[PDB]
Amino acid sequence: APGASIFRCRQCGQTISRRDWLLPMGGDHEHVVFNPAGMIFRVWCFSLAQGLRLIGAPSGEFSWFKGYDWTIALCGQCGSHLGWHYEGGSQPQTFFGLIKDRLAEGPA
Ligand SMILES: O=C1CC[C@H](N2C(=O)c3ccccc3C2=O)C(=O)N1
Ligand SMILES: [Zn+2]
Repeated sequence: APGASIFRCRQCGQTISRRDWLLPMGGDHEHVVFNPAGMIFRVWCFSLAQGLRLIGAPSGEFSWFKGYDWTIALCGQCGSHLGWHYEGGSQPQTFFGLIKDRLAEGPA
C-alpha cells in the first residue's frame, strides 16, 4: 500500500504525476533555478504529467534547460502555476519541470 507514489496539486487535489515518472535531466531529477524576477524554484523533472493546462506558445528566452523551449503549465482544475512544459529539444524532445512545493505526494 505505497503512500508516496502520486503527485497532486497542493491547492485542489488534481492528479498531476507519479514518482515513477521522475526524469534525471543531467543526472538529477531536482534542479534549483531562479527566474529573472529572482524567484528561486526547486524544479522536479518528470517525463510525463496530466491534469495541467499549457498556456501560450513556447519561448526559448531564459530557458534553464539547453535546447528546450518552455510553456507555462497551470493546474487544469484550479489554475495554480505548477511549472513548465519543455519541448523542441533532444533526448527527450519534451518533459515537465514542476515546482516541488506546489505538489502533494501520497498514495495511489
Ligand atoms: O526555463 C524557464 C522557464 C520559464 C521561466 N520564466 C519565469 O519564471 C519568468 C517570470 C518572469 C519573466 C520571465 C520569466 C521566465 O522566463 C524561466 O526563467 N526559465
Ligand atoms: Zn490545482
